[PDB]
Amino acid sequence: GSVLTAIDNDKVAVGDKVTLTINVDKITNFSGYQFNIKYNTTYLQPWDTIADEAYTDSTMPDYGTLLQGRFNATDMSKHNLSQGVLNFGRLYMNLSAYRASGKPESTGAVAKVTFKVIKEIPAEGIKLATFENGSSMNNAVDGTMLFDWDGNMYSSSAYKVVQPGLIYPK
Repeated sequence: GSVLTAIDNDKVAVGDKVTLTINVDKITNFSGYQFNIKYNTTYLQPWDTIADEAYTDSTMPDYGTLLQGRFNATDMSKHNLSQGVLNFGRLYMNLSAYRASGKPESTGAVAKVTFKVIKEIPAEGIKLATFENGSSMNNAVDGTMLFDWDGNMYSSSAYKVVQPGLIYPK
């Protein structure tokens, strides 16, 4: 399987918002994730679209469609925005209830992160973000940890992380 992303709009002007939607695909019996994501603080400012305010170091990103079942999901968000690092995750704690649902998740959106563009993007573009080890995430795969509903952690041989694409100036 894979972790992979989509960018809503490739071309941005200063003040525009651009959203990275983060998906998993073919992650068998998916029960939770943790991500460490780096972005360039010169150009981008993570933005809370519900509050309409910049993230602080505790702000949880927007949800996707997965991890929304009633199986006692728990969120973690503990960034270092000064260093352009987002670190967050979400998981089902009640795995027994999840297993009993007969509705294993494996593909779909898990989170979205919107950024406000704060400086003109160079003509050659910039990577919107990168998944990269950091944190205290042991055995991470390119800055990601994925779990299944038996509490197994997936290895680098089970999935790949497809790095986000570029954004460009209008």
